[PDB]
Amino acid sequence: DPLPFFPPLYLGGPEITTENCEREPIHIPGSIQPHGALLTADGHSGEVLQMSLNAATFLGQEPTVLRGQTLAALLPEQWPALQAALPPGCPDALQYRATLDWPAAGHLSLTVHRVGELLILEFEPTEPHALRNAMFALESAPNLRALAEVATQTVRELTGFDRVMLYKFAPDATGEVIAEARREGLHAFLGHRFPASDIPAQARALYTRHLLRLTADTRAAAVPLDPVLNPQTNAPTPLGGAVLRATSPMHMQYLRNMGVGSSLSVSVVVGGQLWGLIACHHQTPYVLPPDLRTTLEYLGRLLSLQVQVKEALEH
Amino acid sequence: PFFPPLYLGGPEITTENCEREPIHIPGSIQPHGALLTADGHSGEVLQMSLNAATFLGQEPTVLRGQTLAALLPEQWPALQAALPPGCPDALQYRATLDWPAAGHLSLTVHRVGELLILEFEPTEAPHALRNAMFALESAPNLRALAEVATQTVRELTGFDRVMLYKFAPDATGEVIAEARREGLHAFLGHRFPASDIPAQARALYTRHLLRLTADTRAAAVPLDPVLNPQTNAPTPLGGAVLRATSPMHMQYLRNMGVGSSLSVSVVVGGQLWGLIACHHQTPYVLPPDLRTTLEYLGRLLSLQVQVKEALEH
Ligand SMILES: *C/C=C1/C(=C/c2[nH]c(/C=C3[NH+]=C(/C=C4\NC(=O)C(C=C)=C4C)C(C)=C\3CCC(=O)O)c(CCC(=O)O)c2C)NC(=O)[C@H]1C
Ligand SMILES: *C/C=C1/C(=C/c2[nH]c(/C=C3[NH+]=C(/C=C4\NC(=O)C(C=C)=C4C)C(C)=C\3CCC(=O)O)c(CCC(=O)O)c2C)NC(=O)[C@H]1C
Repeated sequence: DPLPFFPPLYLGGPEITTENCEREPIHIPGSIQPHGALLTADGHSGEVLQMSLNAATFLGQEPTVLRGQTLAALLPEQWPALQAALPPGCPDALQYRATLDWPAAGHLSLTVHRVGELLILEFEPTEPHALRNAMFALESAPNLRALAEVATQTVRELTGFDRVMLYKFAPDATGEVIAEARREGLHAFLGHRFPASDIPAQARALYTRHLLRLTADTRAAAVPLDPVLNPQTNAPTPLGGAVLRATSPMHMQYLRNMGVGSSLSVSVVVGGQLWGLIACHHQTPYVLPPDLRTTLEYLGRLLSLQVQVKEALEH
Repeated sequence: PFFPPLYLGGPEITTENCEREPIHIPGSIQPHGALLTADGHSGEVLQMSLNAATFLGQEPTVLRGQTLAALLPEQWPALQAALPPGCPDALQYRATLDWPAAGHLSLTVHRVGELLILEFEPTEAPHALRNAMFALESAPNLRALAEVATQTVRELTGFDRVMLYKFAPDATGEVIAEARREGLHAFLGHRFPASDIPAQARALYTRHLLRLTADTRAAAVPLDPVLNPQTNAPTPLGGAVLRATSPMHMQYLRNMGVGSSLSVSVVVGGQLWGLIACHHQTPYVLPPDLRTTLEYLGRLLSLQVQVKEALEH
């Protein structure tokens, strides 16, 4: 039965069990994963409102100094570019990316998107023809099976992940591993099927709009935003568009129970519906840098197109 | 059918037989790169472009005996695996060579039956592609998508004019969006007949998705031999981007005052929906890595055109 979200934990909401699976508000956890930092800022003035508690250590500045400046002063070269790329009223799915040379922290990748009157800024550390070669190989795959196999093998070669699966949704939202590339010694999940609440309904809707999400370390504690609520609204900060957002502890426990230290996936979206997932597992924690993740994002789109094409060749 | 090519004493092309020109077998290439053909098994260099000596820095005869194994040691096994016998002519493999005579070359290979076609071009060596991809996806409708696409391509390439050209059901064309330098005519809104991109050219554009004329006044460079030794027949160059451009089509770029051109096919439901069409007033060799960006954009636009057309119908 579909039911509306519970309030999050920090607003006195209940804790999450196998009973109320589908009512965790996973998009507003009030916290992020510790391998990057996040700031929120007023979309018109550029006043800095919220920051992750670890921000001082990524950005090399005291909180009170950060919060006491506008983005115009903090990001003089990027602030006008942000404002042109992310105009008021734009969708929350639109992202702008730049690379910064920050004194204390080396090269940072900056990813920005806009939710209403809020700008959300994510900072992460950042670092030949493999993509072009893959694009052509995907297109020349003769059928859906060969496409799925080429796609899994390519992603594994690009990333070094211990396990890469193509996970397809059935009409009842059960899923099934239809191809996989895996490290020697791992057991096969190929052909296994798994029940529909394994990826509950409120996450499949979010996976149709925001096409990539990851857990870099399934044992890492989440880092709170400070303050936790958006001071504009005294309400929760929407983080469904932020790859840094903390992952639910109900999902983190499952990966732990499977022996997974790191988990990523790209959505494959066909005709406006979530067709499947390029799912990746690593047994140890593992951070895939932003520019490599971009390659996977591009492959997500290519695969969406090629899945349509291969399936049309099939009636 | 097709007329024989000129160099096999076929008729010269007119505006009376626009549909029968063998645009795929001209026997020559554009001079900003070099092409070798080679045997699929032996790696034996069978044809070369008369200009190969320039790019490769090799005494002419040296090449036309040697083997790819010898000539490209690191690459030759990769090719063997990347382009297995029986693969499609559409499948391409690329690498960057740090080659003694020329700082860096791009190498592009595909296979047509028993022949490997190798293309060499000068090359080199950020977020504009990722930023463009998200911009295309958030365009609210087909019109805005067209506008974003043309603007994005112009910004990435510096081309004097970038259009989105859309085919009607009878192959009548229509510039539905345009991004252009100040002080050019505006082709926005105009339509042009179905003969302006003939039938056999649209068929090839359905399979091989990117083509360009780098300099509309440059002479083609012959293949030597012109005929493939294997077959004593013309080498199919349809999948080569260095392939010499129809003289009928450069005469039309010249009459328009264009010195450089490039298009990307937008393919939807197995059919040619339209092209991203770029103009430059002067000669312009777009480097391979930037062309790759446009090739990606072509696929992304193909996806988004279907998405956007579905939310009208
Ligand atoms: C009572 C709640 C439950 C629950 C919560 C939950 N699950 C997800 C997301 C995922 N669950 C997946 C399950 C699988 N992992 C595998 O490896 C396989 C098969 C080989 C299956 C069936 C997967 C793949 C996901 C997607 C995440 C990813 O791939 O990286 C969420 C959403 C997480 C978020 O947005 O933060 C939630 C809340 N899962 C359950 O099984 C029940 C106990
Ligand atoms: C007697 C035949 C004619 C002919 C031949 C021809 N045309 C092409 C390909 C193209 N023709 C195009 C025509 C236009 N260029 C424009 O800028 C506009 C409108 C603003 C039109 C209508 C275009 C765009 C192409 C695509 C090629 C490209 O974009 O670079 C070919 C094939 C060339 C090849 O494969 O190398 C041929 C043989 N064109 C005519 O107009 C008639 C007279």
